[PDB]
Amino acid sequence: PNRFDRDRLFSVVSRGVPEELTGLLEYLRRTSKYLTDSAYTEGSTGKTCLMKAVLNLQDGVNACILPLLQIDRDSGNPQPLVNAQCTDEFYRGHSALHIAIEKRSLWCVKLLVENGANVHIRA
Repeated sequence: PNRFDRDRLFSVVSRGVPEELTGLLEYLRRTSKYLTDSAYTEGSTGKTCLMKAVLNLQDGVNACILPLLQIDRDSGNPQPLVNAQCTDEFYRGHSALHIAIEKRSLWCVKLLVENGANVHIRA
């Protein structure tokens, strides 16, 4: 079950159970891959798993938000998903903090900004 795909993680963060996230650490190091490079993001737009978790909050809460960032932090690229933005012409520059604000979620904004989220990234 170490092997992971785009749609699997998309569904996992959609459901909102954090226990199923376990196992990503081994896979992210067996292939020497990072969550931003080519791991889990839609090719058409550039939309990543974090936003997929943030586009659906069950009554304004998602447990899966809590671990995943340090899942990036321990073994991630210099960009901590704040500089990872969609490459869709209609939707360029729109980062996860923008979803967090527009979803009217103050907690997500708190977590992102205290986890190193640049604010000068114009969408």
